[PDB]
Amino acid sequence: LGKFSQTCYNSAIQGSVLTSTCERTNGGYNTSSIDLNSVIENVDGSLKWQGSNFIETCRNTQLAGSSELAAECKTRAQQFVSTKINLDDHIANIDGTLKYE
Amino acid sequence: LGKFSQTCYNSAIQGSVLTSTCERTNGGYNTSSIDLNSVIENVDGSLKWQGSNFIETCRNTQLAGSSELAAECKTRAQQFVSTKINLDDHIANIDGTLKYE
Amino acid sequence: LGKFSQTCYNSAIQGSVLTSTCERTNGGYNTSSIDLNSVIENVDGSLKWQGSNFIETCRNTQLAGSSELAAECKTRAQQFVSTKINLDDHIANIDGTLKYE
Amino acid sequence: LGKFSQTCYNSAIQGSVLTSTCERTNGGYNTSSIDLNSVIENVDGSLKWQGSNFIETCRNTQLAGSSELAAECKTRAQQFVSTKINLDDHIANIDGTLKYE
Repeated sequence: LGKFSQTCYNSAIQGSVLTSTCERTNGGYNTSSIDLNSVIENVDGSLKWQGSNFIETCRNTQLAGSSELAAECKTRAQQFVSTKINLDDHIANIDGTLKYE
Repeated sequence: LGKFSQTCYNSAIQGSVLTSTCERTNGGYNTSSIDLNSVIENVDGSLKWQGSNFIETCRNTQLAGSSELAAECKTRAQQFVSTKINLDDHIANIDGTLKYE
Repeated sequence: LGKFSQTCYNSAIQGSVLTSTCERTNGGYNTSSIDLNSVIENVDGSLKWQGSNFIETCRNTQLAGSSELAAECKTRAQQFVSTKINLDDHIANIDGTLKYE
Repeated sequence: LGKFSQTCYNSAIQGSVLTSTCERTNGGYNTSSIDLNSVIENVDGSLKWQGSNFIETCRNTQLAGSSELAAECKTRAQQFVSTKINLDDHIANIDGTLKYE
């Protein structure tokens, strides 16, 4: 996983389609495309990240007061935690060669 | 715009559907329903009004700087607003391939 | 959005495949199936929810000390937030019939 | 199991790939690489050792009560143990269709 702006170059937009040449995990580069048309929208003059259908991501829909739709809706925040795993658990030296066991 | 509640009564929400009994222009009442599923969305845990396809309603879509997408988008009131979105928010490089995350 | 156990019935599992008859959002029922094999795994004799590929969901992979793989990995916990939207914004009474404007 | 770090040196991780220089059984050293992407996963923000396919390594899969998948799964000691998982955790009813969320 890498940040678009930091690990890709020669980016281009044609219509709603984004193309860029990005670093591969284990070296070298790949050029690929993504259609932004379904993930970005125009809300009141502003580009924003398209949300989700409320029937998929909100529960307990109800009327509130005389005119409000109320619900409990899932967030989509991106949280990272620092983590480690000891490769000595399963990674061995078999006659000079790393192997999983 | 809107304001149905001013001339309706017995509104209810079931599922994604609003039902209400509303005054006819010349008098008397009519009960009707509307499915709110295509006009309201969940954006980051909040119910918001669904926006428009940005290719259809924005012009001059272009990459700007290292990671930004810029466009001039139409408001609901027929005006243009110059807007930027940071593609780094949700466009990731996964092993050399652009993927939304 | 409904909880499987609360809004479905006549559920069965055959092999890795879950079948059930579930409430539709706006009334009635539907029977569908889901293959649990790609989302559940056996970890040391316990069924657990399968995780994600660490290259898709973790960044900054590095070796820590002599034998540890270290990274910053995304969580998959999202809260539910109580939200409301005023349907009077865009829902109107047009001669006895609810319409979006 | 494992313990590569005891007889190896100049270890490094790049992307998902561990590289190390390891002692050969009959003396001398060899540098090799192992891709960790298929044996480690991100589970809830923690790096963990990947488990096995439950259909291949468990037996007697069935639904228990209204929401639980029950099985007997093989342990690293090669015996079967009783295990359950609450399908409510991630199996949702979306408008009548079972969907992982």
